[PDB]
Amino acid sequence: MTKTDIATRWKLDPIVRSLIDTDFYKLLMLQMIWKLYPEVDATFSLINRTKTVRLAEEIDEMELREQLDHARTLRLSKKENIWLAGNTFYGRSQIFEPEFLSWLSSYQLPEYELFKRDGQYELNFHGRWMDTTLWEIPALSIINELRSRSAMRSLGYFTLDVLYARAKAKMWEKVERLRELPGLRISDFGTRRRHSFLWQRWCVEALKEGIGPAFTGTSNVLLAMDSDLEAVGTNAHELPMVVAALAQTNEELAAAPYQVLKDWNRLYGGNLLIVLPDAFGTAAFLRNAPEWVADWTGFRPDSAPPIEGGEKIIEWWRKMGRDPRTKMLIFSDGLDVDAIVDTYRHFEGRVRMSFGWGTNLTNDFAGCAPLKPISIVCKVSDANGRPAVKLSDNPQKATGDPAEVERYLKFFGEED
Amino acid sequence: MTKTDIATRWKLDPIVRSLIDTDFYKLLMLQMIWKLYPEVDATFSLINRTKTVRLAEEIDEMELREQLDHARTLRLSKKENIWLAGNTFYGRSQIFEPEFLSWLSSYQLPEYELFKRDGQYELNFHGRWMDTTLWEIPALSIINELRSRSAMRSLGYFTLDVLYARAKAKMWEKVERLRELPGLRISDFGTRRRHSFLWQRWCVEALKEGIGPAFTGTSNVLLAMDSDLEAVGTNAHELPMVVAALAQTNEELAAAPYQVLKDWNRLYGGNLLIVLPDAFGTAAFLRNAPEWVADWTGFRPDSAPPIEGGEKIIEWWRKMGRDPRTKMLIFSDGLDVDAIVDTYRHFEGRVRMSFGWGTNLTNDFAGCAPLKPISIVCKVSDANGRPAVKLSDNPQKATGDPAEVERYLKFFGEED
Repeated sequence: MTKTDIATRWKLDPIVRSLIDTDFYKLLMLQMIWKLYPEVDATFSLINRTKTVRLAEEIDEMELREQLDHARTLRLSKKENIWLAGNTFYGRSQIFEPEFLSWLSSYQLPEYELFKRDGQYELNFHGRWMDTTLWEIPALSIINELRSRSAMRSLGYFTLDVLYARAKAKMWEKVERLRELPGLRISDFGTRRRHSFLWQRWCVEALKEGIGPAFTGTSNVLLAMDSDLEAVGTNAHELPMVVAALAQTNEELAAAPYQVLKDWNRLYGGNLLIVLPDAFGTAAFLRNAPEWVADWTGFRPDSAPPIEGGEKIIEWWRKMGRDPRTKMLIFSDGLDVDAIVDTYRHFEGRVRMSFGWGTNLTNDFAGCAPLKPISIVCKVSDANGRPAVKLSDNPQKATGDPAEVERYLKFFGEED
Repeated sequence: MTKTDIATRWKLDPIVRSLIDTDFYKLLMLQMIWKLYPEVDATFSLINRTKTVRLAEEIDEMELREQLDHARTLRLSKKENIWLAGNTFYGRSQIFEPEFLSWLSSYQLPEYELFKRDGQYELNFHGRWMDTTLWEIPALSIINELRSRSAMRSLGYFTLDVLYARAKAKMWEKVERLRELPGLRISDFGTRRRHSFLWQRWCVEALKEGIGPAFTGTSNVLLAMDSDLEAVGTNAHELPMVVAALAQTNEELAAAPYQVLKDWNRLYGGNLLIVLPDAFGTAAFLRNAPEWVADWTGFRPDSAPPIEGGEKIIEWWRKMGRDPRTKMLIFSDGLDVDAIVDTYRHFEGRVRMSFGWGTNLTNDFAGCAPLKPISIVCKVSDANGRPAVKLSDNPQKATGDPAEVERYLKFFGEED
């Protein structure tokens, strides 16, 4: 299957298939930005947190230009356009305005800034927030599949067969474990760090085939269209990070975590009403949350330990008089299977749960060779020329301009 | 590589792809039926209008029943549903109401009656008009492709490879001839009599590459959807054949040929206003026919020769003072390249032309081998009770009860 293709790879072998070969959350955010913040500028920057061991030494610069440049030639196909307008997404129709789809029909990834620096690549995307946000996933994809490709370059047909066979076996074992929890609800979130498109596709097919109803879909829009699965995702920290950087006063900065919910609710409802509160600390978030936040459908404890984070949300729901059995907790992050089973077994019957399976699903070839990790990202660095920042539930793991981080930390505070 | 496919083809190898692997006009008609004649019953009968050549000796009955059975297993796919709702057809958006599509989303082919006799197969589909109409095409494609597989079951890799190779060269040489008339407009219309699904797909691709802009589309909606081509088609004889057999008053009958136009024009308009006169003889149709028939976009002479039938309909507009240069004639009655070329040069610049290329396009292997084609149909037999009849524009090729055939003949008359 896939082991045969790698070997068979003459022309360019494009990593990014189409403009919708990205995560669903990116499309919902894009429409919100297009509608409510079309004048805002936002820079996105690629960052290799694993300074150890270069990257400009594993990926030919020109191969990089080739893939990135190809991605810039992509356009919404006729069928993709029709599918976005007529398909049902979170049980709702027309979440995508015809006007917005029209704008998207002519959109194309914009210019980028690339340069080598200490065996590392500096990749930045400048311009209107609505023109740069879609660059994030594609860029990480191109880099990831290029590292994997380049690695397996030497490998011979036979070696590849053993490599992929052992990875399928490693993947399927995890399925047999999850298969033991029928009430489990899990979806795919591995586009961003996939070992490659084809492999992600195989993984997604193995999930639906192996746990049936327990598998609620994939966040990869192209794959959801191609195999008739539900597209999954709501929003990311990008939202709060930017609206917070747009704030000029204390009143505005304090309001920004809640202002994003208002903007989000102007376009979406129902099951899309999921709160992501850890950007500037969940404790600070819940303590200053307007009561109406308690009526949203669920929460996403993203940066804290699953159990501790979940219980914090539940305690708040009790405080507000809401029944947590009616609410949902969406765990995503990089949880491995053990985290998923222990988390599930712990909260079962007390609240609704949903799990996101990312890196650990779409990129676990660890001992499958007869190979490196790489903590790579492409977050928002600034908005309208001011530093975008993220002080998660673990302040020490903050993101962005150190001085700004300090300002936010001092402003929002941090749990003991 | 249709050859490699044939030899390498254990379980059932289904011929009918999906519910939309049919002619577009069938879906337009079906809707009209679903909205104007939902209670009327109509039977369809497969008839091999060829004494010589016994299909029972070529096609295995059990195989046939398998193909037929699998077909009624098919349902609209999630994507076909969305595509039919959001794609733009003859210039209009959502030509298919949500009500109708919700119905078709549940539809499945009814039961059939297969009887063996005198070396031939008898196939009848009973039920409501709207429940049998879709059997026509699928049935024809099943028999015809079974004929082909049956005739190639004893070939063998190389023998098959030469056969197709020469079939392709044959096709392409025809393409070469047609690209000489950059002004011709030709569309694919060979679904019911295609040598096979893959072959048709190849012929449409070659036609698209060869004459470029001269190629206007395909009547096969599945192909239209897969290749982003325009779906082509209007209405067929089964409309006036049923509104006739349903008539009772000697007056009601004489108003049958025009009642259909009144109905069709109530759901459709624009370029879909193509008159299909030969039903009970063009001349008769024209002698009467309300003034407004002359406001339609064009005619489709189906039973008379191209030139003869064309002038006949043009000399009508003339007297009706309507300018023929703004109208259209559509010649889709199984013509060959010469017929297309000869007919084109004859009417050039005098009127708008459109050619429907069927059998000769998708089933021409004449001398490509390193079985003899037959004339089979599956028209309307009866409606609610009364027998259905087709007094075409050539009494020697009528259809239905020979008795009722003479009544209609006597009621409408005859030209030559």
